[PDB]
Amino acid sequence: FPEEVDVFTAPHWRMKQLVGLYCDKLSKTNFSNNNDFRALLQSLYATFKEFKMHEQIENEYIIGLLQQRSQTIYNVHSDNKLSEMLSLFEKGLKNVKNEYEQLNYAKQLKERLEAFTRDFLPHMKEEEEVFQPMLMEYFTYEELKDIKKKVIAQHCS
Ligand SMILES: [Fe+3]
Ligand SMILES: [Fe+3]
Repeated sequence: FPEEVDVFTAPHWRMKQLVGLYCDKLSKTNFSNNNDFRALLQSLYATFKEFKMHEQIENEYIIGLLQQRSQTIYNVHSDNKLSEMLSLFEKGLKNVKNEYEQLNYAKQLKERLEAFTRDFLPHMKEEEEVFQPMLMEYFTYEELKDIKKKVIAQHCS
């Protein structure tokens, strides 16, 4: 699809970049070290807040408009359980007070992150492969242009 009407690719390039960055940070992190431990969680909190902002932009600028056009039932824009990821990081930041707890938390963190990435990648792909075509259907080219302009502006603060 022409870039000027593609509402998912550019934002997703950033989202995928972020995924790579936290996977690298995660694998390099020494969960036995308190400072290393809190820095990763801080980074993760920021990263997933950006994810949360990304999903919100889509809900407010794309999904809502699209749904008020067709009304003829769903795909829904899935949650990805971002609030639950953010809640996890918070517990690690407020509740973990020693190395035993850091290492027990780590196993759960890795589990949950892997599962998240496992839900996030198909999620983005579905937007690109299913929602985008739908947009071309229910909106004119210029209407879609206008939507993308707002979407990209929101991602560029
Ligand atoms: Fe999304
Ligand atoms: Fe997306």
